[PDB]
Amino acid sequence: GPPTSDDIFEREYKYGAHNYHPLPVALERGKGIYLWDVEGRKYFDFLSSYSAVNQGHCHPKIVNALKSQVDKLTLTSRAFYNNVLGEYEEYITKLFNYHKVLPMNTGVEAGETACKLARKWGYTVKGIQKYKAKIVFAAGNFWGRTLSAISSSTDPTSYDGFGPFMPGFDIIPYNDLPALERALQDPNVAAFMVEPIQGEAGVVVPDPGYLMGVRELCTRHQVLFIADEIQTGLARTGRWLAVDYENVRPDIVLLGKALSGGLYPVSAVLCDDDIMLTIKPGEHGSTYGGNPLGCRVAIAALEVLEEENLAENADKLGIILRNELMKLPSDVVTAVRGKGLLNAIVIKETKDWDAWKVCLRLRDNGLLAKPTHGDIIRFAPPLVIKEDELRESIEIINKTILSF
Amino acid sequence: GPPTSDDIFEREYKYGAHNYHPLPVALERGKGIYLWDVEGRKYFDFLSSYSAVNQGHCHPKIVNALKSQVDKLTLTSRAFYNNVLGEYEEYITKLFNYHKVLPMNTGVEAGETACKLARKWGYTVKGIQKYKAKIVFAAGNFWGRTLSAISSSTDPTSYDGFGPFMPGFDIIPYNDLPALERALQDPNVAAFMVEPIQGEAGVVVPDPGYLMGVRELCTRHQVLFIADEIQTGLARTGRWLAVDYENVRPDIVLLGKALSGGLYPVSAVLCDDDIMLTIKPGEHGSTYGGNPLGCRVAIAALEVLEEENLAENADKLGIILRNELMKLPSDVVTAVRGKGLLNAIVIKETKDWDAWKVCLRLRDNGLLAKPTHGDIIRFAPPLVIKEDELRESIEIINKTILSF
Ligand SMILES: *C[C@H]1C[C@@H](C(=O)O)C=C1NCc1c(COP(=O)(O)O)cnc(C)c1O
Ligand SMILES: *C[C@H]1C[C@@H](C(=O)O)C=C1NCc1c(COP(=O)(O)O)cnc(C)c1O
Repeated sequence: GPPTSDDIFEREYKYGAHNYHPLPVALERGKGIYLWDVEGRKYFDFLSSYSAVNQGHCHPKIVNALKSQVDKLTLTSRAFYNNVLGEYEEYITKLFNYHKVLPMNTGVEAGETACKLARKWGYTVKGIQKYKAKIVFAAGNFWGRTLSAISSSTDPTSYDGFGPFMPGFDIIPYNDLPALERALQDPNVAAFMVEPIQGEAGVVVPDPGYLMGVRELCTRHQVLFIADEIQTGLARTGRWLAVDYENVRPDIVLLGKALSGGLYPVSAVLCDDDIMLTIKPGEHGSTYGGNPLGCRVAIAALEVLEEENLAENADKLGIILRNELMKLPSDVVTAVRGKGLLNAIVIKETKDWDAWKVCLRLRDNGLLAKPTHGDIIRFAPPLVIKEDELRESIEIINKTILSF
Repeated sequence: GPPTSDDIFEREYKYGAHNYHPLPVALERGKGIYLWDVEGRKYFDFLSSYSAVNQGHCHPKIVNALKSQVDKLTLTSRAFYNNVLGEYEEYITKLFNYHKVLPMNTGVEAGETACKLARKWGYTVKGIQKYKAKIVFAAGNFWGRTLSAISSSTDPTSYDGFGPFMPGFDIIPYNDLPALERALQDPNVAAFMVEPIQGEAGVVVPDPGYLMGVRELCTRHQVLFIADEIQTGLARTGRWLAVDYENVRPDIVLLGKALSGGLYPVSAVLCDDDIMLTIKPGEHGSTYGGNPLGCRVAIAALEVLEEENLAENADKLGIILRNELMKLPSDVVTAVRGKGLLNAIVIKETKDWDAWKVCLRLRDNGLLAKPTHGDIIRFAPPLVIKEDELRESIEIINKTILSF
């Protein structure tokens, strides 16, 4: 017979690096909102691969785009032109109303590109002396595992044992306008990079007016507002961008994950000419960035998001989901938070009972969620879920919670 | 009507970042060693997407692997297990005879991972004081475009205007054993990272015995030998790894590009347990790293390399290519160098005539190659090329070179 779940666990333990401690479940099939393991058990996916499958697993239109393009051409490198990249660039720039896009593959590559753009713009446009440019980040931020990304982190597990760290990165508290103003008193600050909702920190939603104030402060002090929407963008929070909830237009928008529906690593950096063109030919890029296969996939994924009106569905069903989650008793769940279909709950962890055990029992009851910090549980199903499926999942959550 | 080549160029110029200056050709289809542009013209590919299509464009076995897997499951994230990753891990670790592999997406991510492993091993195993660990690089190195990667570069196009730079990186001349011996006197050096052949520097081949001397010196001074085989590995130079020419075993091996045949961004970090297991769960990773689709693709790409004996073909045909190129007069071609099918020529660049014009005329005569700097032209066709096709393309190169 084929491998069992424990066979798969043991094989990975033997031949793979131990850089993850995943939830004990071995998936082999995904379709829409559902996942199946090698034993044939069916699960609601309430993580959505950290929003990479906002469109559901293996969405047939994105799958068809990939299958169609793979027989024609997949990679020429950027040493030559392919016929697909410009179509995708026009589509996405007109969709988000920026002059230009720079394509990359992973989220952390988009963040590194944004840091390089901010620095080059600080030196060549703002007039900062080389190399004194600073980039400000918010405590609790997460945007990857490169040495640069962990150099801006306040999480010891990310940076411990990996120094020395990148200079020129400053950290202020999240959701703190006065701290940002104080930080931006320094004319050598080139940019402020921030998530409109901090996902990895436990779905931390800042107060109303925070993004508006960030925009005002960055514009006043000639500082680039970099909005990291790699997790929050593309309809997950109920809008094309979480930033849309306050009509805020960042200087640089970072997109990823759902940009491909999970079929290909695609990320994007969006900004206007005065920022984008500070990087001259030969000064940045990557081998797979902007390849025709990923571009076909991304066009199809964006089209799925727009056609099926997934942002509106996420807004409505997230209202329903948060309202049902708040019905849970306050001595088992202390906080419910989120926007759209990016939500989390906080349990009052005991020494006996924590979020990992709750997620194990949810797994046993047919729903897959991931815990965080030992007391946070994220609930983020694909945006193609319907109300009846959502209510079945909600009753599963209720039964599992109050079954302890 | 469909876009012409000029339409494609202009659309990318309007909506895409200007971080590249590609050779003016607009490809829409590729198969094996050949590419087709939107006008229908046919070209020999003599770049192979920087060795990412060692197997040729759209190799049917890799295409079939991708198409078969995309119907089942493409991404769960590493919060759960997928059934494919362990199969790939066992396969690649047995193939290259290392204990473990850490999967990533891009080559620069593999390099960042190796730097983090080297630092973590230096602090927790070698005993280096935090945070004094150093990594030594060779001048001319290229391993990507992150802030860290450009901090080790000696190419001003890579780093100028993007600082401040990552501390703890030292640079010595390439192909220089006395310099490495001097550098490794510092007990704070944790690793030496080097390409067996410097590709982006213009196919710089070190002298015989260099790699044996590197291995010897790294062992003598308890320093990790990191071999970047992202461009040189996987049959391109005539061996599974370029380091096989001297039969030395690096402590860490970096693989990428051809690892997927150009169908998916897949990279890998190979090392034994005493290095790999310094990274604990939660300290490194990536969202698309080790996803099932990329793993199926990589298995098929490695199997293609093995079954079609592409290393032997590269070894046999590369010497034919180099011997023919050396027959060009020294008035035009001043140097020929390479290993296997990774080759380059140096032309006697005047102010009237340079590598760019040679490549434009090569394009006009049906062969695609791109220059680095003003005098280097790489010749690296896919490893599935046959001898008669190679001699036809050699005729093209001869006619083009001598037509000036
Ligand atoms: C992809 C996902 C996985 C979780 C996790 O591992 O906990 C975090 C996600 N992405 C991190 C992230 C990035 C970097 O994305 P990568 O594709 O992994 O490089 C960028 N920006 C934000 C806001 C992120 O959360
Ligand atoms: C892949 C490639 C194409 C050009 C270019 O894009 O400008 C140069 C490349 N070689 C990169 C390289 C890396 C980094 O790999 P990425 O996938 O681009 O991140 C690492 N190591 C070596 C030896 C490389 O040549």
